Order: sequence, then C-alpha cells, then structure tokens
Amino acid sequence: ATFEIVNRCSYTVWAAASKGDAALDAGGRQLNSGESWTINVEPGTNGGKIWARTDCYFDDSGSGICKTGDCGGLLRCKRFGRPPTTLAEFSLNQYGKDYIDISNIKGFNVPMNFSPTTRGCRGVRCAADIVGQCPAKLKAPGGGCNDACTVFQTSEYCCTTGKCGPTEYSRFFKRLCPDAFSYVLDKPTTVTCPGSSNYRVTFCPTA
Repeated sequence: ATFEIVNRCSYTVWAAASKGDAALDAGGRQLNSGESWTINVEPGTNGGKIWARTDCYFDDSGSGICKTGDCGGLLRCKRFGRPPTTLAEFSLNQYGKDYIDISNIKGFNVPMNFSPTTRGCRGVRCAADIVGQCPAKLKAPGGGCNDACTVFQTSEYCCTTGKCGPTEYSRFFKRLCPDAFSYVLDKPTTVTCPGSSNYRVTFCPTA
C-alpha cells in the first residue's frame, strides 16, 4: 500500500513510521511546512503506526532527541515513539480487509487526519485543540497532552486486568475527538476499508 504523509502544520515535524519491531520504509524523515513524504508499506502489515515528532535535534549520523514521540533517539525509527503521540494505526490485508484508526491511548501531540486515497471507506480525524485544553496533570512540559496511563501507571488507566472503564481523563480526549480511541477498551472507532487501499495522513489538517 502507498501512504502519503503531508505536513500542513506551520511548524516542522519529523514523521515516523514503524511496526514496533522494525522501520516501515525509511522509518522517519523531516517534513517542513507543506512537504509530503510518500512511503511504501508491505501488504499484510499488522500493527503499523504513523505519528509526528516535534522539536527534534539530529546530528549528521541521524542520532538525537525529539520532545514528543522520540524513538530511541533516531531519525529513522525502528521502534514506537515516546508519548505523547497522536497515532495513525493500521493493519492491512487481514482476510481481505484493511483496518484503520486514530488513537489517543498514548496521548496527543499534533492534530491528524487519516483517510483513504482509494474508494470504499471514510477517513477519521482528531483536529481539536487538545493541547490547549489538556488538564494540568496531563500536560507534558515537552509539549503535548499525555494519557493518564503514561502518567499514573494504574491498572485502571492502563487497563492492565483487561477490565477497565472510561474515566475523567479518557472522557476528556473523547469529548474533543470522538472518532479517536480514548482508552484501551473504548467502543471501537475502527474503519474497515477494502484490502490493499491507499491512504493519506495529514498533520494539522484544518490549520
């Protein structure tokens, strides 16, 4: 499948793409405002993620540090990023269907739009001012709005027993971005698309 990754933010972001155990394509790249990066992901990819990182320094060997979404200090991510990160998640060619969603289970950093560029399904979006409204206990000094698991490490917020309910924190993310997963057991806002679809992810889709 082809993913085009479009930075519509006024600020530079460092896009990242991984399936946890490896890079997807180059794994990461700088995107200045308006730039687009087209990547190829292998059919059958299960548990792929896309996100933006903010405020990154990298040396000439591709080593450094971002304030949100850092993936062990590399430009080209092999691993998932440090929260807070708004996540585009996908599993492709799963019994003939692709499954997409946006998640705030690991917090929020940049607003996003994750849509098909082929026919047969709808996109999803989380484009509210979650950082501006974030609660002080979840505000990340680095930038962004953490999830309450990250911060408090309780069974309830992390859903460690497999039984958990929504919370004051999860409801905050849900109130602002109802189409994004707000906690691990939220009613699914997964979208099922035809197998082998192509997509666009747009950072700051409205500004």
